[PDB]
Amino acid sequence: MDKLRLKGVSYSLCTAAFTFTKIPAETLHGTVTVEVQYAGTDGPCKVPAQMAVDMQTLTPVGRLITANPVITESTENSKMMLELDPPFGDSYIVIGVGEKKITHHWHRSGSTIGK
Repeated sequence: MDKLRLKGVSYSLCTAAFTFTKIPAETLHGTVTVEVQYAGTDGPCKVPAQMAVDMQTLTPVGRLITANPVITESTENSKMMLELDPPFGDSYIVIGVGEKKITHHWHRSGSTIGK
């Protein structure tokens, strides 16, 4: 348990604006979905998606439910849904990097063991 998957980090840059459209909400299953407005290339391509308790470090956390969601549609203002299953706590879902970055306030309250 608590394994570490540190392969490496290295990607190219993009040029498109992003914004949250579907607020993340957990269900009985314990999974949250994230949807935003993908502009520019409009896929099919991989979009930026990450979440962490802090911003300074923004360490990689959460589980991987989706395989490889991409924008197949050709039209503009095309969006897609994703599957996320973070741990029991509070994170900050972020999409795309830049000046017009976007984040949310995902907090969970309902436990007994204080870490």
